[PDB]
Amino acid sequence: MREYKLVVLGSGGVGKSALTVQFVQGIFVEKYDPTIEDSYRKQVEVDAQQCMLEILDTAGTEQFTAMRDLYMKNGQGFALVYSITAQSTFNDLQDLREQILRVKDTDDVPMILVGNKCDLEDERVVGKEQGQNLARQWSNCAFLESSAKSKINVNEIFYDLVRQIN
Ligand SMILES: Nc1nc2c(ncn2[C@@H]2O[C@H](COP(=O)(O)OP(=O)(O)NP(=O)(O)O)[C@@H](O)[C@H]2O)c(=O)[nH]1
Ligand SMILES: [Mg+2]
Repeated sequence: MREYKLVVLGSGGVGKSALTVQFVQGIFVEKYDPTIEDSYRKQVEVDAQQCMLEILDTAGTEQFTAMRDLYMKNGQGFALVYSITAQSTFNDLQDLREQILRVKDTDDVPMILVGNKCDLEDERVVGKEQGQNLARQWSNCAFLESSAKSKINVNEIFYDLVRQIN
């Protein structure tokens, strides 16, 4: 079966681990905080094609490890995650995407922009239009708002990322 090596990146606390675990294992981590940059496997079918996904849950950017450039070079597709409740985490993604393109030495890189914590509408600071505008600036329309807690668009992040790799 075709295998897809995916990498989840973003600033600290945005829900990288929560999204990965919700997708792969169907459970919400609550306050449990993985401290390993681990990989998580799940088989799916996207557009009538079977896919084995292996998803790497990276450390928050503030706390990035010596392995990060390896991940950026070798990953086949990237989910760049922010929280809709923290503008800093959103703006941080511009530099982060630039780093990936620098490492890859091309702009042709499968990527999805993910505004997580969409269940926290009362605490929103990043507008949905802001996310759409960033995706447009990147010339890549793949953009979702998600909630690892409520299971909104969680599977779709990974399906849509697969669609770009295909
Ligand atoms: N309300 C809400 N909370 C969330 C969501 N995702 C994660 N969280 C919460 O935000 C906190 C951090 O989540 P976590 O998945 O560990 O984030 P992370 O990006 O992996 N952090 P780190 O960069 O340190 O590894 C946790 O308290 C978690 O329960 C979400 O979609 N909605
Ligand atoms: Mg984490």
